[PDB]
Amino acid sequence: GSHMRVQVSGLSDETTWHTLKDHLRQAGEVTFCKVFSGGRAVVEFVTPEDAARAITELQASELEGATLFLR
Repeated sequence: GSHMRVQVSGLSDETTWHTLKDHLRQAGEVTFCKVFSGGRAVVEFVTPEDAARAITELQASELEGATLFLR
């Protein structure tokens, strides 16, 4: 499922998983969304297309005042 997986960095201190999930629903359906230390998270989407759309169209987007980096 690596093709469906996106690594997120740059989250604000206050941002939790469901908020990130809602942000990324702009790109597609989210099947895994967990927040980790240092403003980071790992997300998986239903399809590789959704992951591609997130990286393509949501790169450096602001969430709760913080710019996200996607890879």
